[PDB]
Amino acid sequence: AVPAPNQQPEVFCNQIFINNEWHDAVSRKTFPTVNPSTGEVICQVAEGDKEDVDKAVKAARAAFQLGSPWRRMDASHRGRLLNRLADLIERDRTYLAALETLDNGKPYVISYLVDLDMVLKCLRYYAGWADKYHGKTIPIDGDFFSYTRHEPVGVCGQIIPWNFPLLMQAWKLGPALATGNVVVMKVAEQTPLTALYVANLIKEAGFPPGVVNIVPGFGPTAGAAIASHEDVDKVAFTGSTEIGRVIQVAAGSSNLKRVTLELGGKSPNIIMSDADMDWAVEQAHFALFFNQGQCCCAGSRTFVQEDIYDEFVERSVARAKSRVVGNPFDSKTEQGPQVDETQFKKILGYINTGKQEGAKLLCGGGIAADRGYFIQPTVFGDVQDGMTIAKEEIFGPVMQILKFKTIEEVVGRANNSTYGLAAAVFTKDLDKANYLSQALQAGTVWVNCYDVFGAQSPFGGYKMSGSGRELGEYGLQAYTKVKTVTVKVPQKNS
Amino acid sequence: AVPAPNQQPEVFCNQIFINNEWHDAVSRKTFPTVNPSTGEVICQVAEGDKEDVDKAVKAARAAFQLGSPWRRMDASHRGRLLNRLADLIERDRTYLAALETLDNGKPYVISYLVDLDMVLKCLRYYAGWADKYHGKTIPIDGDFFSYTRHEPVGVCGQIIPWNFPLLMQAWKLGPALATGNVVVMKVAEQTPLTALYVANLIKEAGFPPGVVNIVPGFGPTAGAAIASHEDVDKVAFTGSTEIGRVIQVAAGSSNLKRVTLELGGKSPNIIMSDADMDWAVEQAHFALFFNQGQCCCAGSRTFVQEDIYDEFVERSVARAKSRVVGNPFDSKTEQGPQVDETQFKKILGYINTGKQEGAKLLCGGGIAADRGYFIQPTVFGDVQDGMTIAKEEIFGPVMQILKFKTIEEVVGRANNSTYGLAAAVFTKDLDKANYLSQALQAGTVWVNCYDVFGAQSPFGGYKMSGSGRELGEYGLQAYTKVKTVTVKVPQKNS
Amino acid sequence: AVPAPNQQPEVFCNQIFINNEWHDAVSRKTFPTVNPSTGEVICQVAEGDKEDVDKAVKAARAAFQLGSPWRRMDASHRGRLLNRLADLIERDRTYLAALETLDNGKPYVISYLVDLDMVLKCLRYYAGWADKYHGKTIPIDGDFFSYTRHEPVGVCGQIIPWNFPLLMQAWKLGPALATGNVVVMKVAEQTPLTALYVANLIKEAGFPPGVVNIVPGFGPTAGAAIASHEDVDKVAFTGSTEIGRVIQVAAGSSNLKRVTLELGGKSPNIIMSDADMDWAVEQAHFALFFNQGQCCCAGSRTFVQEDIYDEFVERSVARAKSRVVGNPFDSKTEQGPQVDETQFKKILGYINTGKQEGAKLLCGGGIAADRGYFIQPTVFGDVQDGMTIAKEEIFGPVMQILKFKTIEEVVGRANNSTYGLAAAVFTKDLDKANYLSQALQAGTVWVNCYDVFGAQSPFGGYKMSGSGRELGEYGLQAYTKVKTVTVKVPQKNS
Amino acid sequence: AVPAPNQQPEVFCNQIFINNEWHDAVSRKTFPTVNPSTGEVICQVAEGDKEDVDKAVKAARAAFQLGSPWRRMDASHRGRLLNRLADLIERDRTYLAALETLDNGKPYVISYLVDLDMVLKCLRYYAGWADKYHGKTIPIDGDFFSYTRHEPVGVCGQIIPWNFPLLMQAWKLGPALATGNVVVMKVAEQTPLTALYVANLIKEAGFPPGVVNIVPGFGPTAGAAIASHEDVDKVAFTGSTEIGRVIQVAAGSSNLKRVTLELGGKSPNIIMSDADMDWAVEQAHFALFFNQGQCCCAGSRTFVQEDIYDEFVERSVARAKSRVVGNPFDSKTEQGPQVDETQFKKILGYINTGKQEGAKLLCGGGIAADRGYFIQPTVFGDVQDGMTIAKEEIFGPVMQILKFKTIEEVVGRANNSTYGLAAAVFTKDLDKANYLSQALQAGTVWVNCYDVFGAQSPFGGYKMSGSGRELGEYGLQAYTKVKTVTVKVPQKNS
Ligand SMILES: NC(=O)c1ccc[n+]([C@@H]2O[C@H](COP(=O)([O-])OP(=O)(O)OC[C@H]3O[C@@H](n4cnc5c(N)ncnc54)[C@H](O)[C@@H]3O)[C@@H](O)[C@H]2O)c1
Ligand SMILES: Nc1ncnc2c1ncn2[C@@H]1O[C@H](COP(=O)(O)OP(=O)(O)O)[C@@H](O)[C@H]1O
Ligand code: NA
Repeated sequence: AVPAPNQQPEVFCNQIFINNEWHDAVSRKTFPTVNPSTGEVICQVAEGDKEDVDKAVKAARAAFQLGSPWRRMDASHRGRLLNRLADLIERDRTYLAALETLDNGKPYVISYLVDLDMVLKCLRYYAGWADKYHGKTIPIDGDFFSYTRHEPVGVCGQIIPWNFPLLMQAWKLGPALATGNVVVMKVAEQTPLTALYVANLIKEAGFPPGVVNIVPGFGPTAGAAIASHEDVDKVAFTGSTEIGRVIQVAAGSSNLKRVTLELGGKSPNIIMSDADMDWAVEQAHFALFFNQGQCCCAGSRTFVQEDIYDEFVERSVARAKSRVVGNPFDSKTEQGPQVDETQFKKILGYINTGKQEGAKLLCGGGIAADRGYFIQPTVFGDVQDGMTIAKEEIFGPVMQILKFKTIEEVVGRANNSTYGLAAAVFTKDLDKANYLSQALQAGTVWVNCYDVFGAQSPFGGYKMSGSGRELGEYGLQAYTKVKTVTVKVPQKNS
Repeated sequence: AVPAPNQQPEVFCNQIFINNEWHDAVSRKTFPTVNPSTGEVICQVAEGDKEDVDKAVKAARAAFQLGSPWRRMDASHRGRLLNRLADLIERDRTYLAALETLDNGKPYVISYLVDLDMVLKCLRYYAGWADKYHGKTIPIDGDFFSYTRHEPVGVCGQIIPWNFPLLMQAWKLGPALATGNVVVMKVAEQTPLTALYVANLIKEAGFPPGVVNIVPGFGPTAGAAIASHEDVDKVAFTGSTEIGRVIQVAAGSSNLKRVTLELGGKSPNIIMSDADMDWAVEQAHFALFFNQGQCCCAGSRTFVQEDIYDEFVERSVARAKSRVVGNPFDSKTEQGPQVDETQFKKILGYINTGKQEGAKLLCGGGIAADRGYFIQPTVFGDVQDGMTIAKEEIFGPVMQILKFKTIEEVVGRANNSTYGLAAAVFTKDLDKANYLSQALQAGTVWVNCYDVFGAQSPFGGYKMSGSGRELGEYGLQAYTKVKTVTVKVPQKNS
Repeated sequence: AVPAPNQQPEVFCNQIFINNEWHDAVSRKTFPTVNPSTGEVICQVAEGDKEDVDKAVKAARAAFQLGSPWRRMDASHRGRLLNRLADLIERDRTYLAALETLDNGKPYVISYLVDLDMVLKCLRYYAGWADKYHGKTIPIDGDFFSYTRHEPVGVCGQIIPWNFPLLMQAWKLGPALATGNVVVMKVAEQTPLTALYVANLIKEAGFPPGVVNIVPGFGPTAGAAIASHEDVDKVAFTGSTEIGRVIQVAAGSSNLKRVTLELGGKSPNIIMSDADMDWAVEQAHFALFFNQGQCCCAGSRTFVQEDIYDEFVERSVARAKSRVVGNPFDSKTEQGPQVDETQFKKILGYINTGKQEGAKLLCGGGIAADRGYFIQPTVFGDVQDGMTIAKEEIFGPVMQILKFKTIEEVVGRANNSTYGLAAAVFTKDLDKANYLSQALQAGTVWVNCYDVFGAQSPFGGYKMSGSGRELGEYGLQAYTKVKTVTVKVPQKNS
Repeated sequence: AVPAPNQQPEVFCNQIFINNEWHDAVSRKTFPTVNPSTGEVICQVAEGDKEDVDKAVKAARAAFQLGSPWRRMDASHRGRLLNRLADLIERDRTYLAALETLDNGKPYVISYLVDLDMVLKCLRYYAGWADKYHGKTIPIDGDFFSYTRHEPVGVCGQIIPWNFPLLMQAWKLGPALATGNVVVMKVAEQTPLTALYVANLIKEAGFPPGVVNIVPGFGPTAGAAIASHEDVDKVAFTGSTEIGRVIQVAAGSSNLKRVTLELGGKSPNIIMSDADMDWAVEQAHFALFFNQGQCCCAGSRTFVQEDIYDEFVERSVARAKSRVVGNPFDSKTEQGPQVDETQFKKILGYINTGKQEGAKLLCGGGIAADRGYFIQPTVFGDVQDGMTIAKEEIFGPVMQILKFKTIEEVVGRANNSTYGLAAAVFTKDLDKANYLSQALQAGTVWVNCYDVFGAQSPFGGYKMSGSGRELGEYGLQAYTKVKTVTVKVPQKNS
């Protein structure tokens, strides 16, 4: 039930978005954005830098001034605008899905049925929160009346990755806007197109000038300018652990702005012996291969109980070999190309590193096409905890299958990691599922499923996977300041 | 680890408690309270009636007047008082436990380790809620500041049963006092002693006069006087569905006061084929026989899958035969006498009715001693849905074991009842437990356990088992009035 | 900014709505509905009775069966449906507003700008709550995992009055539907039209058959049939205190169903001497006269401090005399006719009762036109607390102005009432506002404003003004059952 | 009602506290702690460093291990322990108050009546939260059961200042312990005594070894070691903005641990023309001079409306001159000495800087005694926003009085600051109070009062005054990790 795509969608937006107007970079420079499926340049995009970020923050701050349309606006109206934006996105669903595929490389079918669906649900869910995040009236001691107001944080800098251009944008705009904040967004240089188009819809939706500003550009330039800005009240980052540290330090060095980090992981997918074989195999495959493996919480560590190891591995390899790689606009395509050349090589490097360390290559392991950044679905057997491919996030179609004996054993092994973004357990036993879900040190533990995100459920990590949460009511906390007002009263009564 | 009990505790309180003072009934009348273990009169107790309830309500209302000590007192101080009450009760724990056994009949060991333990945990749990039940500040449209205050409901009438005199008292006083209400409590004529002694501890703890008033007496007299009183703002009742209807009608006929009912049930205990046999049998036994079967949520309908039916029944019968019946003060005693003669006969009648309808009597079925109201642990096999013993709450040590085939089948049969207080499921399968816990129409669904009450978890029923909840944060809603204050402000900003 | 109305809107729906189908009464009877502005019959409408209510409940019950489309539907989707209904109402906004005026009598402008605007905001508000009313995971003692599910209460009987036909409908449908209940609604015989038209839109919106059933008819027949029905789980009533008692008794006499009552009031509007005179006079006028005085929380007791009494009264009288009474479809019209002849006489009766008691008639006091049920804006001065016009709810354009000296005095006088729905205070002083908003025993206290309802702020009364609340998060509590599931786990850890 | 103090309290604890044991620093070094009233050394205290912090973190990590006594302990029991700690502190109340005064210098009367009272209230408040911080069950789309668990963050490093030794300790221990975290606390070198004694009480209360570890020592050594430790999950700091930046950078450079900062401020105290003169003067005086001005939210910028400026200044100067300075153990002493020599000089420097810049010295301005660090209550009039004493936090008994004309003016001037911890308004006007409380950019806005802290009300700052909040339910968020468990179920139903 998917409409025919325009395999060559036209690009209308490729500049810097500030105050609902399109501007060229102050430097006039532009950078190209590549179609990962062909390696060809799609178009030129304004290259924002420090001076462009400065103009954006200034517009954002002005839109956030006391008495401004955005600040005076009824909370319920913010919800109306979010719902309107959702409607416009649904109107241009087919176009956006195609553009997403063109710039990112993910299958159009998935782009339409998954990405945009979730974008719509995210925006619609948050529209509903706009006028429901209450403060409190507190029964403090003495003759006083005390209450709290949940005010917006202010100017929020949002730096998003390229794996889910639209979804990441929505996960950030949703809570930020619902709570009345203003945004300065820096989209990934590899996939700036869709987000820039949405900025056009944000204008058509009626959001006041300066409430949302998007600055396309490079990380060390535009991104760092945001993180170090003296007038940015908060910076939300989603990407590598490496850059996540840079952000945190730039924040402490500047104005002590709030910082939430959504880093990657080496998510353990534990398959117990009593698990439904058919389901576990299909889900473990999805768990890793989803979105060309370019998933922050990809199940890149598939722990399988010894009794079912051989059979599991056999089925997984068969499924991996049957995974159709090709043109993302083709309906049969299950896996498209990787985002860019840099990731293309980085992943080939990890594949090589895997063979070198003793991991048993069961299938794939090389380039899947001469044109574009396509990689064959790769699976490694008999992986060990000490191996590089079992410690570092590959972010590609490379599966690692480890073997284990006891449930107490797998707990320690799955937990022995610097990451803790997600985890999964497949079993039919009640006690085992409860034991594991509690023992596993991950922000999200799936039972007999994987990658089940609800706009309603919080998503974040433990340890070096980041701090703070996104989605659900918890996503609102990070975009809110608590002000307490305590008033002296004549005589307090219960 | 249980101290030696005074098998003949002295009684210090046996009058009406109003304004922290002991009074005789206006009529001067007194009624006897019996020791169910010997059938002997323990002592005389003031027989409160309408004129006494009138005095109590008057006292309560005065203590609730704006500006009074109780109304002005800091919420955190109410918590202090509840904690103080808990301390006093722990001080006299050994005494109270013995007095409880003397008047109620339950084993002293259970009285000490279970009842009083839960009373202490309940009072201490609620003590902590006293200053944490917040109102809200609401983001209403327009230039207004809107907020809510959670105010006490007022004079609360509390009519409690005899199965757990102390615990029932605590379950009512806890949320009511934490929220700042005043109480006029009517304790069961069969077990007024412990509650009256606690009233003395309430005065010792420092609660202002009139905050808690206890009127011992009969139901149709004192109880009905409370339910129909024009100045009682709320009545919480716990007992038979029969009287529960009288209470609700009395409330609609008077001042439209709030009403919460905690009626009995015919709670289904579903044992799946893959359940841990040893655990299931022990828990199913506990599920019904606990407190001489005098438990509102007793598992009086033990549904067992056909594959394990015969084995289950065998073990259950063995366990029932081994259940020690005798002097409640004896450490070996597992089951004491029933509360009184009326219940004694009522149970014997149901046992008789069971034989006559075709239910297979597997053990017991008659009187267990010539002195006291002791009944043999009875078990009925091959029970059918249409039988009386499978529809009406016996409230005695009489177990009903039914057989079933499919999971879809047992859902419908377990749900086919006018009651819906509790239910339980024993299984090792994840999907089965979740399917059942969701499909079962009961206020509380236990999985692989039974009678697991936390002072922190809500407890109430569906359908004709009552309305409203007790325990947990939900218990507070029933004792709170929501007042909304909407103020016009110069200019609203987020 | 109001579109031209069709002063003679066509009626498309005038039958009983069950299972998304239009049916005639089983009896085949019909009753006429009158246009209060002309006294002429608009059309004939199906006259539902017990038999029709029975059919409605059965349909509702079927739509609520486990596994049904409405029960399985994603919570987010129920919100989608409510938003769709809101869009349909907005589409037909001009028509509905005209039809509301035709049947009820309130000015078209008000119907368009106020009633319909509020209905859209109400449904859109609740659409957002659909997937955000979370249950809890409770940290109970022992090795257990305890949580709560907020389930729909079931089949909800909703009986609504005629003062605000559409808004009352929305206030009931919103929370009920967002929480997944099914409804059997009984609309007022004086104003059944708009609600029946909305049932058509409910069908067009996609709501499953039986989710919403409307049975137009009389109270003693259809209404009583719902209140006494054995299969209705909850009954929500809004109307006279007289009938509210009937409903509560009918509920306790039947199945112990849940009951929430939204009864009237004799709301105090207190004007302190330091209030802004211009604003207080305009607001007090609106507080009472709004909607032909046919408002449950009308400020029918305007208490004015002695120092500004003469001046206030003078301005109030002038404003009352200048209030334009006439054809509700005329833009200049501020006051339309009263709903029907019965109310017309009832008010004439109170006006006379006022004169007889000694209250000073300052203006109006008689019929305002020979056609329709128009009454002159009436104002009584120097009213006393003992007078009947100061104790009973007139529900008409009859203002009562009382004089007072101190703030301690007015508190006692404003509180001395069987009603406690709302109250207001006009003052510039912080301490006075806080003192009174705390002291006043009313479910809603407005400071320097009146009739400020937010779809997000709770609305209900104290004492004999009812139990339970509507609007805001609190409105969801009444349409929800709390199920507690407590699971045994291997070993609990924090 | 204050017991007679031991002006020379014994010191029982002066070492490093790890695993409920007292240890000397690994280096064996010790630093002296001075009595600011006499300048004499009280005693020697173990000088902890990196190696000591290492040992503390290890013990804390061990106590936090899955299956440990602290991890398995009932949430309600954590509350019992906190309540037992409070009891022990109350038992030793007079001793602790004396010790607090000896080491810090604040008046014994204040230490006893204010500090210790608040410590008890804080611990008792949080004891109540131990088992009431619920997770949620979320209505996610699809056939899934999704819920959240609120888990402890882990090993929390807590670095506290010297202005409120005991209170700051309780403010940190309360929420951290209530939520089941383990602590490694670094107390200020100027005031380590009281906290160390409390550690002894923590052992006596029954807290498992390793749950609380206190390491006295210097900042750049022990403090930095905690902030940069690889195994510390969270660091909460309270002190200078200067060090607060060091902490945040140390965290981003290490393990991306969570960071909450409680920095100082230059809190504006606005006195409107209509304020109660007597009350405003007394509160403004309290606002600034309290605790020798060593208060993070000291009202160091007293803005006064021009119409009442002269009278206000006059009264304030009179009140400052009558403030009794002297031996803190004397009942008549209102002001004790400053914490240490460094602060003593820093303050004198600001005083001098004040005179140099043109501020009008109205009283004091010099040393108040030859012995001890006493400074005279100083007041500066006609202060200007540009002046150093109007921008930098003095932290001493030095008041700045500024003049203003309009309410719109004062908001901008009050907001024009790097800080935003607190603020206050004195007015009798409702609209003014609401306008200001909303407009002021501060974490806490007081109306007609100052320094009103409730264990129940959140406390934190805006901008460079820090991030995160303390006290109230909000204090728990910082010490909790949210884990989401999403389980696949057979068929989801509402
Ligand atoms: N606002 C407050 O709550 C508050 C309280 C006390 C002091 N202060 C500020 O502190 C100023 C001067 O006193 P101070 O310098 O001793 O306070 P500070 O902020 O430096 O001291 C607070 C805590 O930080 C620790 N610390 C110091 N340097 C550290 C470092 N490099 N890394 C990690 N931890 C370190 C200290 O040992 C102490 O335990 C005061 O004038 C005021 O500005 C503020
Ligand atoms: N008619 C009544 N009106 C009010 N309360 C009653 C009435 N009858 C009994 N009660 C009270 O209800 C509580 C529980 O008793 P009930 O449910 O009637 O069990 P029983 O009467 O079989 O002992 C006791 O306080 C009892 O006195
Ligand atoms: Na200061």
